[PDB]
Amino acid sequence: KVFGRCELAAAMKRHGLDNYRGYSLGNWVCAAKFESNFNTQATNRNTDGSTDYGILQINSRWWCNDGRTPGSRNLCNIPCSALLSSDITASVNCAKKIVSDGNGMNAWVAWRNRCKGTDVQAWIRGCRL
Ligand SMILES: [Cl-]
Ligand SMILES: [Cl-]
Repeated sequence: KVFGRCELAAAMKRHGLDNYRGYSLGNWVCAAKFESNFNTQATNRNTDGSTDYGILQINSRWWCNDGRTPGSRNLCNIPCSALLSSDITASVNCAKKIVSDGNGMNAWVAWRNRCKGTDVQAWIRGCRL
């Protein structure tokens, strides 16, 4: 599923991400834009052999199981395929664990490089929330 911008903001808010660990909703929408262009089926292979999955491009090195990432962990206790669903619940629940791991949203390199220090509120401007 490819979400619309306000549609995803509303879904993220419904699942408790607005101001989760202090990160306003626009931070999460911005991150999803640049990680996946709002596409739940996005996948991308990393040079270390791990793969990133879903609207927030969650990595199999640490967070999900895909059966082909040697030596990895599955700390969200989910198959990576669950992160590709049109229902964002699994992605949101795993994102809450990631953002609580110590480094906040800097866990997403694209958030640090393209959202951090910008007007992230623009990503929810105009949306009915
Ligand atoms: Cl915001
Ligand atoms: Cl980047």
